[PDB]
Amino acid sequence: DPAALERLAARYRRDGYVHVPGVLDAGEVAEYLAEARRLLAHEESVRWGSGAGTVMDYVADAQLGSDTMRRLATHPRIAALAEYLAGSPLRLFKLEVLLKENKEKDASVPTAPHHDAFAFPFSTAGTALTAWVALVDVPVERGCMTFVPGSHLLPDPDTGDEPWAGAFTRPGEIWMPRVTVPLRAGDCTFHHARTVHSAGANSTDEPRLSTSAVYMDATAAYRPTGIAFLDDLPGTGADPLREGAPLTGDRFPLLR
Ligand SMILES: COC(=O)[C@@H]1c2cc3c(c(O)c2[C@@H](O[C@H]2C[C@H](O)[C@@H](O)[C@H](C)O2)C[C@]1(C)O)C(=O)c1c(O)cc2c(c1C3=O)O[C@H]1C[C@H](N(C)C)[C@H](O)[C@]2(C)O1
Ligand SMILES: O=C(O)CCC(=O)C(=O)O
Ligand SMILES: [Fe+3]
Repeated sequence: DPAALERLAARYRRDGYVHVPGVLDAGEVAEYLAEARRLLAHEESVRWGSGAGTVMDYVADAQLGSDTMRRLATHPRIAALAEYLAGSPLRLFKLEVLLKENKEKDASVPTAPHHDAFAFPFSTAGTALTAWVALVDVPVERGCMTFVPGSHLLPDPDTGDEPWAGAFTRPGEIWMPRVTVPLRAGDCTFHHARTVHSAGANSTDEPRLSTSAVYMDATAAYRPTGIAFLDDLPGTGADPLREGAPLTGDRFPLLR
């Protein structure tokens, strides 16, 4: 439906995020859920966290080891929506499998507000787009996301040491309204790289399971952030990548 798709993009451009219900059907939810759980149970995951507690555990570049996650990353529906919203052809940069859950010694904590854009090591970072796919039901108390509508239109934050920093530092910004978006299993959000967003702690006893996939302009090139763990891209060859090197081929596949 063209009109519907144009209305969706209109919302995207105004707010910097959009909620799309039922982008996966129930069988797809169960497939991708099963694999997400398999990967978190058997592959190596990264802890994002601190002495305050775990923000999440995640499987980095989950699409390189799992053909199933690669199909979720390049899912035709998600991909057609992404390109229509971004307005130009795209490539996958990465997909991560995300987990917030409470453990005995380690209570889930919120994902603090942040600005993803310049934490992405590519030339078109400022216009990147993220698809966050719910694989279980994510009501507010399970740690759904909150967005600041229109925040993608603000001047970028003053360049700190942290490329993801500077949410709620622009003039007037703290006075902007904030939108909390619970999601059902198989819904996704798309959000712009400059859109400020957060997520709650998971205060329930059922894990929050989702994937987050970053999409970039089809012509993007490597741009180091300065942070080693963001800049060190696996499956890109023996040697470190050089600034301005194209991100092409099967490693960074065309969505189309
Ligand atoms: C120097 O920062 C750190 O060592 C920690 C840390 C780490 C991150 C981030 C951090 O804020 C922090 C640090 O950030 C704050 C967190 C707390 O509010 C406070 O306890 C602490 C002093 O400072 C903590 C720590 C141990 O130093 C991120 O914010 C971050 C991010 O916003 C986005 C990403 C981030 C991060 C962080 O990794 O990493 C990857 C994976 C993500 N996935 C799972 C959605 C994203 O793709 C992405 C772009 O890349
Ligand atoms: O899932 C979360 O808690 C945060 C996700 C996020 O910051 C992102 O996907 O850009
Ligand atoms: Fe983010």
